[PDB]
Amino acid sequence: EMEKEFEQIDKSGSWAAIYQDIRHEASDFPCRVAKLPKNKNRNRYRDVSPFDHSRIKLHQEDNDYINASLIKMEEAQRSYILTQGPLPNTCGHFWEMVWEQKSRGVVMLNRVMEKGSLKCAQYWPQKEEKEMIFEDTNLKLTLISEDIKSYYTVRQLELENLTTQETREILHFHYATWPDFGVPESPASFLNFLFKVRESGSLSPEHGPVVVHCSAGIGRSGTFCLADTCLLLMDKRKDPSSVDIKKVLLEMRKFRMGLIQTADQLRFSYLAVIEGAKFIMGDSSVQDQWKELSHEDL
Ligand code: VO4
Repeated sequence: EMEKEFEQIDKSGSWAAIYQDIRHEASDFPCRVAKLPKNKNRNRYRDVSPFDHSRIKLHQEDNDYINASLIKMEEAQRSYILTQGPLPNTCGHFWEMVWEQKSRGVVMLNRVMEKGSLKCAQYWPQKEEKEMIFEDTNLKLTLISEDIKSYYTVRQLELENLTTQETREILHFHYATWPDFGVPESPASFLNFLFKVRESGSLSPEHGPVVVHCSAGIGRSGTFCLADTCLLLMDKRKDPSSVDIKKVLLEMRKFRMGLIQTADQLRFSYLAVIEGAKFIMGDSSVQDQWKELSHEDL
């Protein structure tokens, strides 16, 4: 039915109008804390802020602000934290948030440099022997191993609370070939990456919410979460026709502004959910076809 609607929209060439309708209906809640003068240098983009009601609060008396929202999908029973690419002065806040929220995975959908500009601080160590200490939040971060594929890398990190010496394993899923304001190369390569995150346990309810970010934390991040939530919803009663993609995105936009930034990203979301429904509906072989079609080797 999403498939019926998909074709009816393609036929009439009206993705822009559909997408603008979602823009017009989306929630509008206050972001008063994000706009305090003291938080000016904690925001990467003037027009991308967390709503107060859903923002993540750091557990520090000084300044609890970080540009991060909790997307709590009640019916699907999955939460995500969406956040901007950490700034040079907010890398400590970012890992503090990971620690306090008990996150087991970080999904990064951007590169540090995109189209000639620095979109994200280098907030994790690229070399085992060069670990990072964030003095402001008393955390230590060490690269343990990397699994490098053609278009994405998985990193095993060890995060240590220096105050208590507890250590945690964090999995880092880094999508290297998803252009800003763009789409993945194929449904297959997006779904292949999504299922790699699923298979790591990082999305289990035994863990804190997965942290998803790109540069702004709304476009690519929104696309990733919408696809995942829609597949989970349809997985609950094995009923693809019960999933209203636009309704789900609107429900997500109650927790963070601007989720999915272009009409083609919306269109891609439909493609990914439609293709992923094959797996949800009992065809497990399709998962290996995605791995093949994604060309992840070399
Ligand atoms: O860095 V994003 O523009 O895909 O929110």
